[PDB]
Amino acid sequence: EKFAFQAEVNRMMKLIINSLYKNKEIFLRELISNASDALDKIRLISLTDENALAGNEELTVKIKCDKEKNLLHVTDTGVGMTREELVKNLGTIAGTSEFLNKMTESTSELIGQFGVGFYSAFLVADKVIVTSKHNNDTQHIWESDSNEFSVIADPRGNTLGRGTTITLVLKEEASDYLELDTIKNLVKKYSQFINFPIYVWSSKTKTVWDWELMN
Repeated sequence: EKFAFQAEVNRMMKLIINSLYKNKEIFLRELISNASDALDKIRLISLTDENALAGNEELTVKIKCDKEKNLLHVTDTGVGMTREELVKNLGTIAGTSEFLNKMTESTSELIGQFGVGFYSAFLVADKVIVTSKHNNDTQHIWESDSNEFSVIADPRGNTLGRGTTITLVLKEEASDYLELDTIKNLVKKYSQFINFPIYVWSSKTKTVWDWELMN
């Protein structure tokens, strides 16, 4: 169940971390971008497969703060990941050498172009948890504090239907990203041109809670 990161992923985590410590908010842009690609992937698959969306029929991103547990959740109903793709897509790296040299020698935009911005989550988080349900597997949980990771079968079963939740246990100094209005604010900036509905779990007025559409 325990796994080691590949060597180049450890360097990438260090490069990403020590060049973007001044622009930490970019992690939420990269999580929204990753959510959108996964929605695109399942939508393409649904073009040729009648039952692609049966595990869950919406195509959304849902964002939820838990200030009392110190947690931020980003959930998409895209393609999701099998247990094997959790191990490989998150712990390894399939021209990577060229591109860790391109970053050592703005770095903000070209981590977007290689699709490795997932790792920016460690700028604001002490632990990262990925819960994922793919059509060809059971729900699994991937968990890491960057020093190792483990993949386990989710004992709660298939609660996602299909897709992925990223959970971040944020560092103490990142508690500003628990505040409901900063989250809504950053979600606007980084979702203006995403082609899927993106919601924040918010408050309105008696205080009531519901999904508030963002894009």
